[PDB]
Amino acid sequence: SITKTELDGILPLVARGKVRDIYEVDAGTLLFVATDRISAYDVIMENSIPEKGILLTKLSEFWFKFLSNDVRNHLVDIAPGKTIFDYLPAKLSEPKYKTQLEDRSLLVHKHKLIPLEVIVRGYITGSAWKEYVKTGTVHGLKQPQGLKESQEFPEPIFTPSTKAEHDENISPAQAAELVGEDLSRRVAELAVKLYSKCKDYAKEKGIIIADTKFEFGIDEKTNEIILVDEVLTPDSSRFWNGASYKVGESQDSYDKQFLRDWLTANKLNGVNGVKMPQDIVDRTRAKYIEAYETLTGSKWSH
Ligand SMILES: N[C@@H](CC(=O)O)C(=O)O
Ligand SMILES: N[C@@H](CC(=O)O)C(=O)O
Ligand SMILES: N[C@@H](CC(=O)O)C(=O)O
Repeated sequence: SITKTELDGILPLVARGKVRDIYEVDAGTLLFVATDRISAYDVIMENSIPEKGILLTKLSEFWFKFLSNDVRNHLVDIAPGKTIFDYLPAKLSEPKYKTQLEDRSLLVHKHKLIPLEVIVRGYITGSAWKEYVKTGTVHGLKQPQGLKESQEFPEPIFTPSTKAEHDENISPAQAAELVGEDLSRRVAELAVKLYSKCKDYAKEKGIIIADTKFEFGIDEKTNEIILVDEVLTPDSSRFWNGASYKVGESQDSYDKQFLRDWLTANKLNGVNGVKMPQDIVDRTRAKYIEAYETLTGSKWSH
């Protein structure tokens, strides 16, 4: 596994998030390195899931292509017969660095950020369900009465959040205050379009994507909106097994239930520095491979 990248200053670090290590390539370009780190109950595990970051990078490359005629993205075009390493300083091709970067890294253009977590919900679950049970609203938005847990909304809904800085669920009106009325409306409409297309596809493959979180940027030189993070993975979305879907109850987490159940059984939920046992690592890894193969139609290792 690649847990924490160590590039010895060859590129400056921009950020280390829960999963991605982000480096600055040059004035206009970033390198997004998806590590094998995994979180549960909003803490990072001590150890990693081998090749998780490769699988999730590739899954997202699949979705960018799937959506190529629907939305611009931040990827830098890599010329035919070249690799990312041709676009990086020579030292990063040395074995000690190439091993940390190969297959899990994306070269991306910097863009003007739109500072919103653009969540679209197709189904009522998570924090939305919690709110709804108490007050009959979702992100302050009035909902129909009688929704059951995990039920589909009449139409998928834009339900923005800030970024922590935990994240705060906000209304569309607040999003308009933050980023502008016109821009927020356009972001909302686009995100719902992208979500619906991908949710429908995934459902025919057997996975219900209950919700997903996008991040967008803008081209100030055209007003165009651009995806500025990778999309539609189990880290950015709530995946459920479609065959087992049943309203009125919670769904197993497609990706993380095995891990969550182990943590819960040991009173380790929310605890930092927790090493997952090998059987939990292996099974979680296998579940990422199954997600990847199911959604992309490609084979991981054959
Ligand atoms: N999605 C993770 C959230 C986290 O632990 O950061 C979970 O399934 O519990
Ligand atoms: N590759 C373009 C985006 C696009 O092709 O739509 C860019 O990096 O800005
Ligand atoms: N109509 C918006 C502009 C935007 O789309 O950001 C406003 O100035 O509030």
